[PDB]
Amino acid sequence: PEESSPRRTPQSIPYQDLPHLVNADGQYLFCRYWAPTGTPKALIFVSHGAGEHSGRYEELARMLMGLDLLVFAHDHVGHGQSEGERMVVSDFHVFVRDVLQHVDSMQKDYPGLPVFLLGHSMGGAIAILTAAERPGHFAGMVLISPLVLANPESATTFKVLAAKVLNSVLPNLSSGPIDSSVLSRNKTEVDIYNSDPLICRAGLKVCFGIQLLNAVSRVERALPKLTVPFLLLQGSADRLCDSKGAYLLMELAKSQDKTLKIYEGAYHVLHKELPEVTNSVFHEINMWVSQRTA
Ligand SMILES: *C(=O)N1CCC(N2C(=O)[C@H](c3ccccc3)[C@H]2c2ccccc2)CC1
Repeated sequence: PEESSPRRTPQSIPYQDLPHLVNADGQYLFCRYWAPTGTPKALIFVSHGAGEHSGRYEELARMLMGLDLLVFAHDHVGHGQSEGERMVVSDFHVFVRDVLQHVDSMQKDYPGLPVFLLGHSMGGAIAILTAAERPGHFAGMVLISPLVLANPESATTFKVLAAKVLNSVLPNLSSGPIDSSVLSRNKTEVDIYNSDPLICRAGLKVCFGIQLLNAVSRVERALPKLTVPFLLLQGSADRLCDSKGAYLLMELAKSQDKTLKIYEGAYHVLHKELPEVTNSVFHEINMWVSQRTA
C-alpha cells in the first residue's frame, strides 16, 4: 500500500507546506501566526468575517504582535485556504468549535497566558458565542462591526426567501451578492476587496443565510451569559450590520467592562475605512489591549 496524494487547499497548495490544523470533522484549516521575538504577554485569536479570510488582518496582527502578543488565526471552514464547500456550514457552531480547538491547542504550547478574541462581522458573532460558551476563560474581546442584528431591510428580504427553502427542497438557492461599495468609504480598500481571489464575492447561499440567522438568534440568547470584557467598534452608516445591534449588545451584555465607540458616517470595515477612522481603530485597539495586558 502507498500513501495517497497530499491533501491540498482549494487553491491546490499542499497542506504539508502550510501551517494548519485538522478540525473535528477531519477538515484542514489553514492557520496564520504572528509571534513576537520575546516571551508573549498574551495570545489573541483573530476571527474573520463571512466571505473573507485571515490574510485580510495582516496589518492589525502586526500591530498586535508589536505589543508583544502572539496573534493567531485560521480561515473558517468554507473560506480562504481552508477546506469545505465555499461559504457552507453544517451548523454555525462548527465555527465556534473550531476556534475553541485552535485556542485550546495554542494554550498547550503557550501555557498560563491570557487569551483575547478579535472578531469582525460574522467573526464577531463567532467571538461572542466562543466567549459565552467559556465564561471567565477569555481576558477580553475586541468586536469590529459584529453580526448581532442584520440590516433590517435585508433581514426581511431574506427571512421570506429562507422560509421558501425551509418548506421545499431547493439546495442551490442564493440571494444577491453584497454591494462592495457599502463595505468602506475608502475606495482603494473596496477595489482591494474586489481584487482578492481568496474572497468569495458570490451571493449568499440560502442554507448559509439560515446559519447566519441561527448565529443572530444564538447571540441574542447568549448576551445574559456574556461577561467577558469587550471593546465594540461600530460605524453609524454600516449597511451590513445595523448600528442598532451595537447599542443592543452594550445594553444586554452582562459584562462589567464594556466600551462602545461609534464612528460617525463610517461604513462596515472600520479597520479598512478612511485613514482617520482606520488610524483611530488601530490606536483604540492598541490602548484597550495594552491596558488589559499590563
Ligand atoms: C459579516 O461577516 N457580515 C456578513 C453577512 C452580512 N449580512 C447580514 O447580516 C445579512 C443576512 C443575515 C442573515 C441571513 C441573511 C442575510 C447579510 C447582508 C446584509 C446586507 C446586505 C446584504 C447581505 C453582514 C456582514
